[PDB]
Amino acid sequence: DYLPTLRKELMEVLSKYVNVSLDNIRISQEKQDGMDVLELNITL
Amino acid sequence: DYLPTLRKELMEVLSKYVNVSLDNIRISQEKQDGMDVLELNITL
Repeated sequence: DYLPTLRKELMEVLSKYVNVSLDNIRISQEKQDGMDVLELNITL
Repeated sequence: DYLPTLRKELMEVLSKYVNVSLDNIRISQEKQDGMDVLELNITL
């Protein structure tokens, strides 16, 4: 419930850093074994 | 020259958000066509 908002926050941070828009950012989690991995992709 | 430091900044942001350490964060860019893609991976 809190992670979704942290992911949105990360989009803001990226938008400000490399001057991309929200549409140029992809964030998603995937299950890796017994743990999860958060993955971000930014088009530059 | 400035991007490396933004990437380090992103590590800080992630460390604070999902309470992971720097060793649990991987950030790297790859060339996609005529553009570049910034990719982040966080172990949760």
